[PDB]
Amino acid sequence: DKSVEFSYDELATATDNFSLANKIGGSVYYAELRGERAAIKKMDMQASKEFLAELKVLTRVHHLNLVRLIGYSIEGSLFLVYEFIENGNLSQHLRGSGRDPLPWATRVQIALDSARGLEYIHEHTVPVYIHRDIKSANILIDKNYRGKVANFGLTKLTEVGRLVGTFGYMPPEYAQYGDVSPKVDVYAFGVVLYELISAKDAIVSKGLVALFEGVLSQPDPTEDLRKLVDQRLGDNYPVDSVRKMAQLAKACTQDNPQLRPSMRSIVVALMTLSS
Repeated sequence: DKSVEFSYDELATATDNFSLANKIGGSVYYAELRGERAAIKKMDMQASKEFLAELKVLTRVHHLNLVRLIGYSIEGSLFLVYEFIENGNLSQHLRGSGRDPLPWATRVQIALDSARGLEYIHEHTVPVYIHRDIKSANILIDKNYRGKVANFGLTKLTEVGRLVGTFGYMPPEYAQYGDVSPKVDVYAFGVVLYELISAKDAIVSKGLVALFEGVLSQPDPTEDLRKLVDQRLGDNYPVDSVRKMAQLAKACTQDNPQLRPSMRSIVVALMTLSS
């Protein structure tokens, strides 16, 4: 339908024929479309497969913690139009330059926001989704520092040997066997929790998960855990909340996928170690 289908001319006029001035990321262009701030992404492809109808179902997903697919354009090249999230992504806030450090309380709220979004697509959408590419760069931040999960349901574009995923976020059963389940997302979310605690990259030579595993394997991990906490936080964090988050992330990144918690249980826990 044209309430969700955009003509190329409407997008070109709104981007000044895709001027470099309107680029925001990537190949992403900012535009104001039908009274909404939007982010237009050129996909170097096109498909009247069920993906067109799969794009239709994607546009009906509406959640405060998911980046909404506003619409699309099938005039030739595939254009996906998304709501514009104005304050970057979590990876930039944790490690990118120019930005102040996130307070611990704000990091907990972002974790809770992201988990609620994942809980919704795991349990409540029709149909349910597995994201398969959760990572800090896919958590976008608004002006009030609330989090929104981006780029879910976009897997057929990649798969249709190959693998979907990002280095540092894939669980052992997927890397070694190709097994896909919602627990793939749980594992990756655990890595994000470790990034929130440490502000280290998912990579570094060393993976975050093994570094925390060795620390948490100690009788009293508190002294070694403090070394792993983001130095930009200083002493401004509750030690028990960080411990609870670290232990939750450890449970999320266990080898056995059947023993990782569900997103619903993850939400409950994060509300406990809240802020």
